[PDB]
Amino acid sequence: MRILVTNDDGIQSKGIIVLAELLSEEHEVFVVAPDKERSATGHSITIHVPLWMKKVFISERVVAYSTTGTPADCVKLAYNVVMDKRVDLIVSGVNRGPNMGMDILHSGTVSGAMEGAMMNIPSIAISSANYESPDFEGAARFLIDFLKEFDFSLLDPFTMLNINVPAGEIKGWRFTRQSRRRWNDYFEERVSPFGEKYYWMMGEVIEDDDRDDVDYKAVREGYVSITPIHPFLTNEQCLKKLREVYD
Amino acid sequence: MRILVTNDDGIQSKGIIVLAELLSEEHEVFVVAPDKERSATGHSITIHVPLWMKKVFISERVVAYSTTGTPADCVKLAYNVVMDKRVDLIVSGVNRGPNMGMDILHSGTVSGAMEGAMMNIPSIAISSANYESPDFEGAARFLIDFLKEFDFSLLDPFTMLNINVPAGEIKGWRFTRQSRRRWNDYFEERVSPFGEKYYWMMGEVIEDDDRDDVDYKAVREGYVSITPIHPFLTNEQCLKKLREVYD
Ligand SMILES: [Ca+2]
Ligand SMILES: [Ca+2]
Repeated sequence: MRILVTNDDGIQSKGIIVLAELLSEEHEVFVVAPDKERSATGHSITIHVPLWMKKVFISERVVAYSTTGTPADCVKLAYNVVMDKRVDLIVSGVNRGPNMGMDILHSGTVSGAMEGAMMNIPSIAISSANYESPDFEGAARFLIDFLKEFDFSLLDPFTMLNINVPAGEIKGWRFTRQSRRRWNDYFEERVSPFGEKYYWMMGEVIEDDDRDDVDYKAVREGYVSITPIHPFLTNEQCLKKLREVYD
Repeated sequence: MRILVTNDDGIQSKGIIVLAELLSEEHEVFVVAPDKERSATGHSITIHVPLWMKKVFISERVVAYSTTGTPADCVKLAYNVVMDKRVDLIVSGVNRGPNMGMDILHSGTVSGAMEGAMMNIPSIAISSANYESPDFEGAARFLIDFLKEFDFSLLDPFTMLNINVPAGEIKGWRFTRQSRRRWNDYFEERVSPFGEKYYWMMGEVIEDDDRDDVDYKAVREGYVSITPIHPFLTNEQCLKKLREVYD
C-alpha cells in the first residue's frame, strides 16, 4: 500500500517520524509535510504565490519532502507531483495534542486528512490526546493495528476518519461523533518596548456536551475516538425550519 | 489544462479537428495524430523502424503535428518531445463509429487513450456511435460539458474513460461496464485477375449480454456510455478457482 504521511507540526516533528518509520516496515511510505510550524492553520491553502518542495532525509525506507505550504498544500502536492496520483491512504499526524470538538475546524492535522477526503482518498487524521505527555509510538502502533482490522469500504464518499488516541492505556476503540468542545478564549494584554500594546490569545476549555457518544468522553474513558467526518457544514435541522417558515 | 489530442483516423479527420478546436476555447491544446488511416490497428507501436513527425496547421492556438506512427506512438511522441512530459489530459477521437465490447481491443482510438492510461495520465477515448450518421460536433460538445461535471480524482491510476456518444439526441449519460459485444467474423472468397484467391473480412454482430449496465445497451437507449477501463486483463474469478484446485 502506498501511504502518504503528513502533519502540521513540521517534517522534523517526532510525531510524524515515528509514524512514518513504523508504517515503512510494511508499506511504501511517502512523507510530504510543512517545513515549519503549521499548527492552527486550519484548511488554508496557497494560491497567491508559488509553492516549493525540498527533498529531505528521514529514513532510507521512505521518500520525504518538505514544502513551503500548509498541510492541505502538502496533500495536493504529494498527490499531483510526488506520488503520481497513486495514493492508497493518507495519514496526517501523529499530532501532539487532541483534535476534538470545534477545534477541528482550525486543525492543520485534520485539514491534511480532509484534503484527502475531498478527493475520495481514504484518509485519517491521528492525534495523541495529551499535549503534555504525548505517546507517539502508542498512537502509531494503534494505527498499524487499525489498518489490519478496519474495512475502508464502509467509508462513505468524501469521508475521512478523525482519530484521537488516549496517552495512557488504550482500553478499546469507539466510533464517535464530533463534540461541541470549544474554548472560553480571551486575551492577555501587554506592552512592547516601543510603547505599543499587543495581545496573547488564551483560553480555558469548555466541555459541556450532554451526549454520551462524543469524542472527548471516549478518550476520557481511555478509548480511542474514531469520528467519521466530511466537508459538509449544512445545519439540516435549521434549514428545514427556515423553509417551513418563509418560502 | 495542457491537453493532448490524438485519434486513429488521421490528423485531417473532421472528428479530431472539431474536438481540438473546441477544447482550445479554454485549454492549452496539442494535437499529435497519425498521417494516415489507422483504424483497427489496436495497440500496435513502432519499434523496428524510426518514427517521423511533421508540423501541421489546424488552429492559430493549437500546436499540431502528424506522425508516421500509430495512435499509441503518437502519445509517446507527444509526451516526450512535444509537451515536455507535462500532460494533464489525453483525449483520443472523436472516432467515426462505435468502440464497445471486445472490439475495443483492436480499436486504434481506444489504444491512443489506453497508452495514456499505461503512462498513468488521465485519458479519454471518445467515439460517435454511428458510423454512417456521425456527429463529431455533438460528441465534442458533450465532452466539453462533461468535463465541467467530472471529478478526475475519481478516475483511478492507469485508468481511462471509453466514451460512446449516440448520434442524434442525448438523453443523458451513464457509467457503464464493458459488454461482451463481439463479432462472428467470416470471409467472402474471391479470385484475383491472376487466378489467386483472396479474402474479405466480414461479420455479424453478437449482442447477448444479459447485464443491463453494459455499454451498448446505454447507447441504444440514447444515453452516452462511459466505461472506466484499464490495461489489466487478469480474469480474477478464473485465477481464484485455479488456485483453489491447484493449491
Ligand atoms: Ca500540531
Ligand atoms: Ca476510426
